[PDB]
Amino acid sequence: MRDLDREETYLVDRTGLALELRDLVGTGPVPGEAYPGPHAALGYGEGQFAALLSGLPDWGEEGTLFLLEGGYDLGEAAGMAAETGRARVVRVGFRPGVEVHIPPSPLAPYRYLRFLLLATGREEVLRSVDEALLEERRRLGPEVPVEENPAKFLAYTLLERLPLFYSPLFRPLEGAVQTLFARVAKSLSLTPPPSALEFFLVGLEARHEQGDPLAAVLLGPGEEAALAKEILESRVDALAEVPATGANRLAQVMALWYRMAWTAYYLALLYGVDPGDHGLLE
Amino acid sequence: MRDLDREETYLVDRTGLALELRDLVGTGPVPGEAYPGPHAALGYGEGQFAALLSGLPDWGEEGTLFLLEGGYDLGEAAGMALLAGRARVVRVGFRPGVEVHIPPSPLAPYRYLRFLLLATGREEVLRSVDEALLEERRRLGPEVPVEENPAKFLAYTLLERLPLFYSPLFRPLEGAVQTLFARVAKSLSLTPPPSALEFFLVGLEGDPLAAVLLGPGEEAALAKEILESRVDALAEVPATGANRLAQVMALWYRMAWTAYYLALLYGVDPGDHGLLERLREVT
Repeated sequence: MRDLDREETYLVDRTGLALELRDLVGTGPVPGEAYPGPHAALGYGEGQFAALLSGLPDWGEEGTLFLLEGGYDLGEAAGMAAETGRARVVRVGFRPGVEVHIPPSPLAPYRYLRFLLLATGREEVLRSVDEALLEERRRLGPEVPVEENPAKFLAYTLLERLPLFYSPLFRPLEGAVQTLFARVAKSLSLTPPPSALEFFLVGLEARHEQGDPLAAVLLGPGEEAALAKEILESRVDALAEVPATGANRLAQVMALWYRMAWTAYYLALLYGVDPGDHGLLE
Repeated sequence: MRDLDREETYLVDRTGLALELRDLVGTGPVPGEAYPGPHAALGYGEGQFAALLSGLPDWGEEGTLFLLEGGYDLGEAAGMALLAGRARVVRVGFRPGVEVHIPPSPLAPYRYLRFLLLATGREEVLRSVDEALLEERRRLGPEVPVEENPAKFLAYTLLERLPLFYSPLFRPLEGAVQTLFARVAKSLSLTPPPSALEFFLVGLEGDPLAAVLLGPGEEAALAKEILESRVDALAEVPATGANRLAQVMALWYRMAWTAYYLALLYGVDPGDHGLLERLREVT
């Protein structure tokens, strides 16, 4: 078993993802003008989660339509995105043809959301998000020992286990985290279907042993999180309750996301694999 | 290993889900009036998948708003009703206070959808769905041997494996099928995230995985090339039907049957038999 408190363990991080994670807040493009409303947003790859979290309509025939064509969108036909009426189309993505450029990164979702909140007059919400992530990073860096580092601690829980992520406060966070663990930790993880509690209650009855390798990760607060624990504690090998820091829903979602990003990073180190992306052309 | 072609293997099906699966087409409430348009639908639990399949908007200021209260909404349903403007609210679900009743059932999604199509003037679309399911049904019944029954055959492939469902033609289908396998087969399965293909490439290297590609599409073919070398077993499920909506429901129906047979292979009752009663009460 690798030791997250020993320098040697970090040599596999050849692209310095640890640094990017630390400096994430305040990075990414900023709106250089006031886009005409109404505002709409449709995202692909690294821009989908942000588009959803924003709560904006996914289309429009007037005002501004932000097409977040993000990286890691293999086969999602983002370029296919055709009737837009008199709406101004603003392309934000990694491709050379975009109007606002954002290079591909597992952390890009933060940047897309940041750009979007700023373009829709939600700088205040953005402040609470940045505030929440900054308070989180205090305990997440590699210089913070396992006992005081929740991401390192959680990584040891997920080591050699099958993570099951559930985030009642906002279901799509589940997919975003599953994506983080695949892309960064290069590991398999699961998310429940829309009828999650139902899934937890009867999905492990055929073979109770299916729960032996499971690590249920309950992300955030809510009655459903409580009911989920009541159902899963006695049906799975391990269960973690992750607090959602932040003064509001979006801040809480992003704080959970950011902590899981740090967790995926440490899990990659525990498996001794590079947390970074593969070169796609070499 | 239990044999799906031996009669005693079905004794555990106490509530007779095989019969319900067989008679599904044509069951469920029928609208008794011409609901004034425009139409909108918001679904929960057993009604969510159907709401999404209909393609109807999730909210309306005028006309009729169909609230598909299929469970687990923890009071939200009532809230939206309150929030609902000049739109007429029509509650469809299992609680005694609803306007249109649809009792709990793993197969209720079909019944909710049927109601919505009939309520929004889409009788012909419904006919294509029913036609597809009736065609599917011909080779899925218990009397159809394994060598000729796709659901029985697939069940054996999923036995003691962790199925991974991917449905490019309509991503929400994966979640609905994952639900069928938990409620009917009482078994665990998973779905890929929004960026599915990227996931297959880096995240796949518990029981061995069984990739189940649901339906046609270019992304399905790409998915196959990627998963082929990365998973223990891979199945391509063809979708019966003359249009996308019919194909989705046909896939869903064949998976319900598959989940049914998988439960029998594990020797557990595929029916609900009171396991969800308590849960519905506290949610």
